[PDB]
Parts: sequence; C-alpha cells; structure tokens
Amino acid sequence: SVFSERTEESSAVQYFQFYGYLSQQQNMMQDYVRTGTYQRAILQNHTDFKDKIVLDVGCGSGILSFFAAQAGARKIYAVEASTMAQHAEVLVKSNNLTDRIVVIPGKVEEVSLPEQVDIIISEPMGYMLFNERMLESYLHAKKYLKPSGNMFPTIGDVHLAPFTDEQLYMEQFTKANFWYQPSFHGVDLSALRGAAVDEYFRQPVVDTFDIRILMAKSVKYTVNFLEAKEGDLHRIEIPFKFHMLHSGLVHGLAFWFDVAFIGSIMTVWLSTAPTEPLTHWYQVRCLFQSPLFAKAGDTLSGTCLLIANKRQSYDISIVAQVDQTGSKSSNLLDLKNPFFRYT
Amino acid sequence: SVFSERTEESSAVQYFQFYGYLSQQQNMMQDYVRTGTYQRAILQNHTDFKDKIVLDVGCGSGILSFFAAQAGARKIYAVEASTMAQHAEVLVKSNNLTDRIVVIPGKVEEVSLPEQVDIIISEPMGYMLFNERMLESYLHAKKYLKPSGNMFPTIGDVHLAPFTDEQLYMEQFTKANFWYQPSFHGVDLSALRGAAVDEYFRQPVVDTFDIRILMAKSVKYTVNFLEAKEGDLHRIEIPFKFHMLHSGLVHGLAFWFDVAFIGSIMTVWLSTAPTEPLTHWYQVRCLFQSPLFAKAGDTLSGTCLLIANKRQSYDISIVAQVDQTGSKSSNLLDLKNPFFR
Amino acid sequence: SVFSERTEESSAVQYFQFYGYLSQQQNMMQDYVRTGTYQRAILQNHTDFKDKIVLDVGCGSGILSFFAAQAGARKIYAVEASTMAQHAEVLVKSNNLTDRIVVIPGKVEEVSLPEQVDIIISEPMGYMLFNERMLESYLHAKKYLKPSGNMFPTIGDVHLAPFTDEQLYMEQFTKANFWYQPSFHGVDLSALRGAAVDEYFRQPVVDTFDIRILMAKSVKYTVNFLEAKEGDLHRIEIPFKFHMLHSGLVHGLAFWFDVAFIGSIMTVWLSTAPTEPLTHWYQVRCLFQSPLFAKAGDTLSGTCLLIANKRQSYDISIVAQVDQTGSKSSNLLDLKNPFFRY
Amino acid sequence: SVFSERTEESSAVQYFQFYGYLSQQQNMMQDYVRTGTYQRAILQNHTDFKDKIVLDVGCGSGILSFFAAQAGARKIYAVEASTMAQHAEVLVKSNNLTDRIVVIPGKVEEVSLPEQVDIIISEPMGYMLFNERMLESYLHAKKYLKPSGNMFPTIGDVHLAPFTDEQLYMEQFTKANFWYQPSFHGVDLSALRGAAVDEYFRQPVVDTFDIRILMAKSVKYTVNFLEAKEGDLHRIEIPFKFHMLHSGLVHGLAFWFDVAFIGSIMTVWLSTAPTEPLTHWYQVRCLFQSPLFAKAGDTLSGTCLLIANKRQSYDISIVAQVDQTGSKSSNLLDLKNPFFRY
Ligand SMILES: COC(=O)c1cc(O)c2cc(NC(=O)NCCCCNC(=N)NC[C@H]3O[C@@H](n4cnc5c(N)ncnc54)[C@H](O)[C@@H]3O)ccc2c1
Ligand SMILES: COC(=O)c1cc(O)c2cc(NC(=O)NCCCCNC(=N)NC[C@H]3O[C@@H](n4cnc5c(N)ncnc54)[C@H](O)[C@@H]3O)ccc2c1
Ligand SMILES: COC(=O)c1cc(O)c2cc(NC(=O)NCCCCNC(=N)NC[C@H]3O[C@@H](n4cnc5c(N)ncnc54)[C@H](O)[C@@H]3O)ccc2c1
Ligand SMILES: COC(=O)c1cc(O)c2cc(NC(=O)NCCCCNC(=N)NC[C@H]3O[C@@H](n4cnc5c(N)ncnc54)[C@H](O)[C@@H]3O)ccc2c1
Repeated sequence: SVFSERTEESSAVQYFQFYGYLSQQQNMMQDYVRTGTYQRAILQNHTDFKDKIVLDVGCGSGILSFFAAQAGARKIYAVEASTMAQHAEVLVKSNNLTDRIVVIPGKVEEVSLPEQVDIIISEPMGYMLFNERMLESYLHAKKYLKPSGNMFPTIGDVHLAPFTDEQLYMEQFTKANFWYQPSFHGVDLSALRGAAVDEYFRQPVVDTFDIRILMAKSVKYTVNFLEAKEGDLHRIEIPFKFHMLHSGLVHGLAFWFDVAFIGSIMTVWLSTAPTEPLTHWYQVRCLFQSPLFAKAGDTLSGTCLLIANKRQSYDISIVAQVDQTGSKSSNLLDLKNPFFRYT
Repeated sequence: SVFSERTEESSAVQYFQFYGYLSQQQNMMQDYVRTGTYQRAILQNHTDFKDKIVLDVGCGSGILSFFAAQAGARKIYAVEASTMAQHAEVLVKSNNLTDRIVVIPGKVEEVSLPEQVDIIISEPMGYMLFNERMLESYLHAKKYLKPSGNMFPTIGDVHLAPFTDEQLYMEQFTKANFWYQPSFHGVDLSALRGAAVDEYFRQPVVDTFDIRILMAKSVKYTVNFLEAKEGDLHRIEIPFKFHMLHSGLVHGLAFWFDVAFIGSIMTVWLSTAPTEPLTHWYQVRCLFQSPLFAKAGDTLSGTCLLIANKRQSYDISIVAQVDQTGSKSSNLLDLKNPFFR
Repeated sequence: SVFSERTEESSAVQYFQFYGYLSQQQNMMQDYVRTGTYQRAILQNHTDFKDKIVLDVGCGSGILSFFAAQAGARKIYAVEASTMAQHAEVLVKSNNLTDRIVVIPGKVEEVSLPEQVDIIISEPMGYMLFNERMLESYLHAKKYLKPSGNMFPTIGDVHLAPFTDEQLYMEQFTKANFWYQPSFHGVDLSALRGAAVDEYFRQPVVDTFDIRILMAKSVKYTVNFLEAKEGDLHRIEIPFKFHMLHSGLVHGLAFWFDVAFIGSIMTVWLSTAPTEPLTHWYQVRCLFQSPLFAKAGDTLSGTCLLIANKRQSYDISIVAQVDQTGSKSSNLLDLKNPFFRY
Repeated sequence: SVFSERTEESSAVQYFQFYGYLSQQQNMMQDYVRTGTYQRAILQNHTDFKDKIVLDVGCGSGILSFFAAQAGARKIYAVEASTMAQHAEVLVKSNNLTDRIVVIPGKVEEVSLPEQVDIIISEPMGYMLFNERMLESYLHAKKYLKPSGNMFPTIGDVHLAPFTDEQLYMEQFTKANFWYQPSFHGVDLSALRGAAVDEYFRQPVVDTFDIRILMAKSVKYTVNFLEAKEGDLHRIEIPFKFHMLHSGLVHGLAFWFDVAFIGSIMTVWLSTAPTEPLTHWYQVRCLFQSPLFAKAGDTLSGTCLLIANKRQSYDISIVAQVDQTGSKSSNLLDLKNPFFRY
C-alpha cells in the first residue's frame, strides 16, 4: 500500500495501461543502446549473477530476467503490475525457463516474495531520471535485498547545465500571441494572452539539441541506490554553481542523466547526454521566465527543487542568479504536462 | 448522473484536463474550416438566433457563444466542465457581453439551467463522428430544448468506404513482425507474434489519404440529432453493401463524417471527407488482419458495430465478406488506442 | 560409376536435356565476358597448350576446345554427355580440326581416354560456384592428368558478405502472407503460413544488386582444383567473421565467385562479383527468416554448410549470430528451387 | 500401374516436385477466373454435390474439395500424388472437415478408394488442353464412377485457328542466325544454322496475342469426358477446314481451349480464348516452316495430329494446304520444349 498512498488511482490506471502495450515494450526493446547496455552490464558482470537469486522490478516483457538467466542466475523473481505480466509468462515458457524465472503479477510494494535476493535489476528511470516515480518502487524493493546485496543500476547522476536558445524562448510568446488579437472572428482574445504564456512556460520541453547551446560544464547530482531510501526522492534539492564558459543570454536549464551498473568485474554506464546517441528519454529543458545575461568567467548559482506529486511526477522549482550582477530569475514547472517538441 | 454512470472517473479526469489547456483551445480555433464554417452556419442563419435563448454545450473558450451573440441571441447559457470555464468568463467580460453570455461551470448532465432554450449549439464530434461520446451529452441536453427547438449541428452523416493501401498494411505487419524473432539478443519472442499482430491491427489509423485508394462509393449512416436519443449511441449497427468499382485487395474500411447545420435561411455543411481540406478530425481507417480480394462488379457486404465503453470510446467490430466468393474478414478494433501516422 | 552413384537418374536426364539445346549453348556463348575471358586465359597462356594434350570436360558445342586448338594443342579430347556432342562433332569437321579435336560422347566418369593429358579445361561452375555439382566431374577427371599437369580454371574463390535489402525481404513475406488468409473463398489457409514462409525463405534469390547493400567486407573461401579431391565437395564448411562497417538490419548473406586461370605466362581472372559486369551466374542472396540488427563495429560470425544431395545440388545451412548480442539466425536453403528476380 | 507404364520416372519425379511447392499452388489459386469459375460451377450446381460421394483427382492444396464441401458433399476422396497431400491434410483438419474430406496420398491409378463416387472433379488441363497428360488420370478415375455419375469438367473444346504474325516468324531466323557466322571468336559456327532453325521451329510458342492476327473462324475439337477412354488421348487427330476471312500470309496455327461444367442446374464455362482474360494456360501458337499465302474466300485444310510421348507431352504434327493453290506446308513440334515468349 506504499504505492497507492503516494499515487492517485486515475494516474496509476493510465501509467499501467501505457506499459501494458506490446508496441510500447517494442519501442523500449528497439533502443539498441538501452537494451545492449543492460545486456552488456549483466553478462560482463556474470559473477554477480551466477547461482544468485534475483529480483527484476517491473520486468515488462521479461527481457532483463532473460539476461540474468543468460548470466547464470539460479532463480529470478520477475515482478510486473501491468497486464504485460501475462505476456512475460508466455515468454518464460516458450524459452524453457519455468524452473528459473517466476513471474509474479502485481506491484512490488504489494506482492509477497518467498525469499531475500542477492541482487535487484530494473529500468525505473524516467525523464530527468526521476519522472514517473518508479525509482521509489526500486528503492522500496530493497526490503527483499540481503545486506551484502547489489543493485543494477547502482547509481544515477542527473546532470544540470545552462543553455542559450533564443528561438525556443521566442516560440513561447509567438504561440501565446495567438490570443493577442482584438477581432478573431469578431472576438477579442487578448485578455487570455497572460494565461497562455504562463501555461506554455510551465511545460518542460522534451526534445534533443546541439551541445553548442550549453554554456557551462554541467553539474551532477548523484543518487546512490544502495544507500538511498524511498523517501529521499519525495523532495530533491539540487544546488548548482555553474562557471560560465561562454558569454550570452541563459534562457534556462537542460537536464539529462547517466546510470552506472557497478559490478564486481566492471562498471558499465548508460548515458542520455546530448553528446551521446539519442534515447527514448531524450533530454529535458526548463525555461526561465526571463533570460539572464552572463559573461564567461561569471558564476550562475541557484537551486532546482523537485517535489513529488500524486500524479507520479514532480513540481519543479528553479531559482537562479548571476552572482556578479545580482540579476535573478525563477520558474515553476509541471513534468506531468511536458511539451514534446519537433522544431 | 448519466455522465458519471457511463464514464470511468479515470477517463473523465484526463478528458477534461486535456480540454482545459489553452494550447488545445488554440489548435481547435486555428482550424479555419471548422471555426469559419461554425461562424458561417450561425451568422447566415441569424434569424435562428435573433432574440432567442441559446445553450452552448461544452463551450470551451466560448467562441460559439460569441458567434450566437454576433447573430443577435438575447441570452446564451454556455456550459463547460473543464477549467476552461474560468477563461471563457474572462473573455465574456473583456468583450462586454456579461448581459448576454452566462457561463455555467459543470457537466450539462448535472447543472441547472433557469429556463428552456430555443436552440442548442455544440462541437461534440470526435474521430469517426462518435469517439469521446460527447454526442450523448449533446442529445442529453435536449431536456432543455423547447418543442420545435433546433440543434446546430442538426444531423451527422458517417461515411464508410473500402480502401486499398498495400503500404499501410505492410507498415503494421513490419512492426508486428518484430515479435517473430527467434533470437532477439538470444531470446525467442515468437510466442507473442499473434498478440502483437492483434494489438497493432486493433489500432484505427488516424491520418489522411488520396481518394484514389477508395474502391467503391461510400455508404452513409445518418444520425438526426433532433430525433435521436442518448441511448441510441450505446450500440450503433451500420450495415453496408459496397458495389466494387475497382479490382484488387481491400485492406480495410475508411471512415469520415459530415454534419449539417439546417437553419431557416440555409443549410451549411462541415465535411471531414478526403475530398475536402484536412481538419483536426482527419480521417480514420480500420485495417483488416487479412486483405479481401474483390473484382470490380463484386459486392462487399457486412456490418460495422460500435459498442460504447466506459473509457468514452467504442469497441468496433467489422465483419465483411465478398458475397460472390464467400471470402470473409472479421476484425475487432479499439478507438481508445488510435495510431496517429 | 561415381556419377550415377551420386546422382538420381531423374536429375541427370533433365540436366543433360537442358545442356543439349542449341538455344542454351548460344546463351552461354553470347555472354562475352565468359566467352572472352576463357579465350583470353587460353591464348595469353599459349605455351600451356602449344603441342600439348588436352581434356575438355563437358565441352558442349566445343568452343573451349577450339580455343585450345587456336593456342596450338596437339590433341584435344572433348568429352560431353548431352546430345550436343554430335553438334560439336559437326563443328570440328566444318572447321577442319578432325586431326586435333576428338569428341568423346559420354560422362567423363565413364569414358576411356587413350592417354593422359597435360591440362584439363572446363566451365564447371554453377550458382554460388558449386551448384549442379559438376566441380566433382572436373576433379574426377584428374585421374587423366599427368603429374605436373594444370587445371583451367585452377582455383575458385567463393565470396560471402552480409547485406541489407528491406524491399527484397518484404517481397518474399508479402508472397508468403497469402497463406495467412482465414477465408480465401471461404477456406482457412492460415495453418500453412509457417510452411509457406519456410518454403519462400529456402529459395536463394538469383539476380544482381548495387554493392551499396553490402554491410561488411566479403569473406573468401578458396578451392584449389589442383589439390582438391572429388569427395571434398560432398560437405563444404565455410566459416565467416564479418566486421560490420554499417549499422542496420542484415537481411541475409550475398554470394558470388571468382575463378583464376593460373598459366605459365599470366594469371587471368573471371569474376562474377557485383563490382564487375553481369554474367549468366548473376549473384545469389540467401535471406534470413528474421533480420539481425547489428551496429557498425559489431562482429557477425557463423557457418555456411553445404551438404551435397542426389539432385545434383546442395542442402545449405546458414547459421549467423551477432557476437556482441547473441542474436542468432539459422536458415536452410535449397539451390534446386532458386527464385529468379531479374 | 497405368501411370508408370505411360510415363518416364525422370519426368514424373520433376512433374510432381513442381506441383509439390506452395508457391505453385498459390499461383493457381490467385488466378481468379480459374478459382472463381470452379467455385461458381460447383456452388450453382449444389444439387450435384449435396449428400453425394465425390472424388477430386489431383487435389493439390484441396481447394476444389473445400468447394464440394461448401456445396454439401457427404464425402470427398481427395487424391494427390505430390507431397502437397500433406499440406492438404493439414487444411482439412484446421477447417474441421476430417469427417467429410479424406485425403488419400498417391496416384489415382494406384490408390484404393473404399467406395464408388457420384461425381469426379479435377483441374487436369494443360497447354492446348492435353499437355502433361493428366486428362488420362481423370479418365482413368472413372473406374470409381457410378453408372449415373458426372464429371466436372464434363467436356473440353480445343480451338484451332490460322494466324498471321510476320514478326514472330522472323524472330526464329534472327535467333538462329547467331550460328551463321564464319568467325565467332575465330570459330566457324555456320554448319549448325540448319539445326538451330529446326530446334526453334519445333518449340510451340506460349504467350498471348491480339485476336486481330486470326485469319479465320476457329475450328473446334470436343472431348466428352463422360464417354472418352484413357487410350483415346494417346493419338488425337484433329482435321480442319478454315474459310479464310482475311488475305495474307498464314504463319501457323493458334490453339486455345474451353471446358464446360454441365450440371443439373446450369452449365458453367471456363475459357482460355484470346477474347477472354488471360489465364496461366495462355494460348499456344505452332509455326509453319513456310508461310502459306491465302486470299479471303480460300480454304486452308489439313490435320493436326497429337501423339502422346513418355515425357507426359505430345509430338505435334501439322500439315496444311491452301486448297485453291496446292501450296502445302508441314511442321513437327514438341510441347515438352515450349518457348515462353510472354
Ligand atoms: C500526454 O502525454 C504526456 O504528456 C506524456 C508524459 C510523460 O511523462 C510520458 C512518459 C513516457 N515514458 C517514456 O518515454 N518512458 C521511457 C521508457 C523507459 C522506462 N520504462 C519503464 N519505466 N518501465 C517500467 C516497467 O515497470 C513497471 N512498473 C512500474 N512501477 C511498478 C510497480 N510499482 N510494481 C511493478 N511494476 C511496476 C511498469 O509497468 C513497466 O512495465 C511516455 C509518454 C509520456 C507522455
Ligand atoms: C495517445 O493519444 C491517444 O490515446 C488519444 C486518443 C484520442 O481519442 C484522442 C482524441 C483527440 N480529440 C480531438 O483532437 N478532438 C478535437 C475535436 C473538437 C472538440 N470536440 C469536442 N467534443 N469538444 C469538447 C468540449 O466540450 C466540453 N465537454 C465535453 N463533455 C462535456 C459535458 N458532459 N459537459 C460539459 N462540457 C463538456 C469539453 O470540456 C470541451 O470544452 C485528441 C487526442 C487524442 C489522443
Ligand atoms: C526454376 O528453374 C530451376 O529450378 C533452375 C535450377 C537451376 O539450377 C538452374 C541452373 C541454370 N544454370 C545455368 O544457367 N548455368 C550456366 C553456367 C555455365 C556452366 N556450364 C555447365 N554446367 N555446363 C557443363 C557442360 O558439360 C556437360 N557435362 C556436365 N557434367 C558432365 C559429365 N559428368 N560428363 C560429361 N559432360 C558433362 C553438360 O552437359 C554441359 O554441356 C539455369 C537454369 C536453372 C533453373
Ligand atoms: C522445363 O520447363 C519447361 O520447359 C516447362 C514445360 C511445361 O510444359 C510447363 C508447364 C507448366 N504448367 C502450367 O503452367 N500449368 C498451369 C495450369 C495448372 C493446371 N493444374 C494441374 N495440372 N494440376 C495437377 C495437380 O494434379 C496432381 N496430379 C497429376 N497427376 C496425378 C495423378 N496421376 N495422381 C494424383 N495426382 C495427380 C498434381 O500433383 C497437381 O496437384 C509450368 C511450367 C512448365 C515448364
């Protein structure tokens, strides 16, 4: 019941319906960097799986469990709450692994596992790492992890960097200005211009971009999944101090993430950086309401505060100022209403 | 309420959140054929509004009410269940129409209107006309219509026609065939190929197409909103008999719709046909899992059956056979998971 | 006889009937690259024929014997099992070479030659080099070759490369899909979908293609006809490891071949590569039933295994996997039912 | 058996291998005029099948049996000699007709049926109706037909007509003239020109043509399958007297056929005429060695003689003369080596 107490029923319904589609599973599977890196992380750390007990949190089609099986896992508990659980069972039988993979339909916060596991595996990451709040389910499942146990992924580093994108900033007002007309089919729309601007600026922009728009080395916030607690992700305060590498108008912050699989043999990384090939996580950009001018050598400092909501998302609050000028800007954004951009 | 008894709370939440965004209101407004045709229908039938009482069902930003006001409506009750009701009120004040347009926040099945109206106006059409099930709310609102009152739109014609599009058919099978692989990173996926094909073929394809793909004259199913009852739309049985004009593989049925605004002065049509400019309704195609071969001269007969569900959509059953050969295809589709091409 | 023990009578009948037609000999002679390269190989190595004894295995119309004669061969035994041996005799008379070219009707495994030869010549190559299994007759005929004799051709290189061709893959699955129909004139065909797909994908595709579809440098398997024995061609195991140069779906393997005529004066090559002008051998592609995704830098390894059958062809088994993912495709192929796509 | 005594094993092997492929079955099935007319003939004559015993000779995939089942047949014995019999069995199970369709693997001349049948159905027609000689198997199967029994098809009409096609005639010599060259890579080929011409002229041309090339109303030779005996098709003598409608050079005879399904309710026709849509039987044209000039009003008379051979085909002998001139021509053709021109 930890899941249903932090999540509106209306949101859980839609969430699980979405991951219940094969088309969606196929998308995730066809991302070769994602699928291949998970496989590489598990198989190259075979000693972390050989004759071990394994929990796969939100197994979907089962693919990560099959990898754990390839690596030599004695026993794998594959938990999945969507109707995809049925399809995972089918694959476990057709691949003759009924003696090693047990699919358990339900939420990991609600099901009973019969024993403690040596290692947990999952793909719980959303946009800017935290969105969809499955990282809480992943951490929750540590109640089943032996003390010496491991987690794959082991850590997550959400990166934050300032960007310049005059054209993105301008789009907002250009769109909002639809309403700034005194006779649209004889109707004066202009009283709504302000509300339109607000709405557009509350949407985090999900797409990719040229790394040339980044104005400073990114700042890293690390969650270590071995030590973290579920509750650590209810309120996430990310302080930042950027040392500006380029002079210009900073229109917002860009977000991406890495996770690392820290095994006994080696550490394997999965990156969603804009310097790396595009994943189904893209990148995320949050605009400031007002651009901040900064010179190369200036510091831009502030806080990104993420406050978990009952729609399995975050309210994002960003405050920033150029320390050498005192010019400051903010923005409050809702990751439950992202703008998926094609410009 | 009738609305909450026919609708899961989870679906209503999302539905009304979607229409609550200004960005979404702007997209509907910027469809010039939609906005312009509604305006033309109302203003050219000014006598249907001059000094009349009006109900606007699901008014959104209020745009249709403003049109009713331009046409000379004494009084317009604008009902809207999303938070857009707040923004509509703002526009009514800034346009100095507080004496003529009264916004009433809530569902039309739940609110109290103080009087009966002469005419109802709404844009309740979804994909394939019926999707989103607002046509029920529109019909429900007739409890407020005087005897001899009018409705704008007045009727809706659904059009059904068989199409050939080998490339469309192949896309879906090409996607589905992912699940045939016997060793995807060493994993045999092929036990799910059937489930994958079923799911993909249950998705109605929302996009446009050249009219050259149509293999017979369309068949028309008319709902007359003046006479129809809310419950008529719970189960909709559309029989069809196409006379094939071209020989080839029929890969599915294509759907579009017209509505007509039948006023005292003139009848104005809003069409979503593929012969007409593209609207935000596009057209919808339902693929058969297996094509049917037909020769020109052959008849293709069957039934399209639409059964309303609690997610404000329809489960669609399409059964079709080429009479001269007995070649038959049955197909089940869910308009709650459309494929946008 | 070695021939009739490795070949069903039904297959030999048809094989020899096919090469017995003048129309078929004209088609082979009109391939100028084939005819011209054979001529160039023989004439430019004239010292390999001047005053030498020659065996032409499966001479057909006789054309290669005439070339050996132009080069100065003392004596040429031209063996041919089809009825074309009589048309070859006619040409030997009309060209006043009765003193130098002796046609011997019959199979080279069955006839008696009166002496040993200095050199053997033949065109025994089929699709993918080996099809029709005449390479065995060519190797069998070495019982007539002196120690230190030569073979023309001398070696054969089979080239294997991975290819991407989505449109090819689609045409065959579109054909196969006929058998998914639940109501073809009211009859449910779909229980045979699996079998139809198998059948279609077992057909090697004989045509040409742009070299741009190739996703890695080809791999070479060499048969040296001087050293090889007839029995070596009963089971042919071709290992391969491709280093992928491009990322994408690998829909199969493409095959072609070169033979080299290694004479005393020079080596002349006859290539059927897609970089070279088209011959009557074209190229051959074997499709995988399921494509393999590979990234550039990945290795694609496996085996092409050819097992000779009694219908003068091979049962081909192709096993390939992307080493970095363990994605694997196994495919069977029957060279006796090729799909001609040109 | 009657089949193996009239057929060389080499030929039977290949024949049955060819019809054993699903790809080939699919081709036959996708010809809508063939498949649809068979269906229409059986269902419109439902009273010929309701609660009746049925034999389907060479059922292939089974499609005609399924039609007999749709029409209400109590029991259908579906005989098929190719490995397609296996696939037909699979379809009978997947269509829940194991109680009504019994697939019997083997040749209809060799298998045991447990009872006599009311009606036989088959698609035994080849090029010019008779080619491949399955019409003999169809007639052979009458040993299983009750006295009142019927046959579908019931009759076959072969149509013969004189044609003009200067360009077709010319092609032959243009091809043959490959050999009429004194130095093809230094070899004199010309001694073979005669033999090449002969070979080309012995090939019946399988393709279609504009009906405007026909110079007289066609002449009809009818086989009634109810009365005919297997041996009647060993030697088929077709006399003809054409009354010329157009003046010009007659370069040969064009052949096509109709079969009729004569039921109790109605007669349904399947035509392969050039006036009708193209089928997988096309039409067949046999050239004269020398064109015959005829004026409109002249009569062109002669005989077409078909003599069955052991390669499941016919040797065709055509003799024709213009009666008013005494200008005569001849031609011996072999339908076992047809030229596909389409
Ligand atoms: C109007 O649209 C929007 O505005 C909108 C907004 C958005 O944010 C959007 C985000 C999108 N997502 C997206 O791109 N993802 C990337 C894919 C990788 C993540 N894969 C993953 N996390 N798999 C988890 C598996 O774990 C299961 N699971 C979870 N919790 C569990 C629990 N407690 N117990 C048991 N099993 C559990 C779950 O069922 C599933 O199988 C896509 C569309 C969007 C549209
Ligand atoms: C992943 O993507 C999917 O899965 C998906 C699936 C889909 O099906 C999608 C469908 C889409 N539809 C769409 O673009 N339509 C445009 C047609 C024009 C507007 N049509 C209409 N009816 N206006 C309603 C107005 O009337 C109000 N209203 C309704 N009911 C009321 C009641 N009872 N009382 C009072 N007011 C009420 C309502 O709030 C609003 O103002 C778009 C996206 C999709 C995505
Ligand atoms: C749908 O169609 C199919 O299914 C199919 C299947 C296929 O595989 C096909 C293959 C095709 N091949 C083809 O175009 N090749 C041309 C390349 C030239 C190779 N030259 C060659 N082989 N000539 C040997 C000569 O040497 C004689 N000879 C052989 N053995 C002998 C022996 N032991 N003793 C004495 N004489 C012997 C022989 O008679 C002949 O004169 C064409 C069509 C196809 C269609
Ligand atoms: C070397 O290339 C050439 O030069 C060549 C020369 C040619 O002449 C060619 C002719 C071609 N033919 C062709 O296009 N036909 C189209 C019409 C098909 C008619 N349908 C049919 N005949 N069905 C027979 C069914 O009846 C079964 N069956 C027969 N006898 C049986 C028996 N005794 N017992 C039991 N079952 C028996 C049989 O297995 C099958 O299922 C094609 C290629 C050619 C190439």
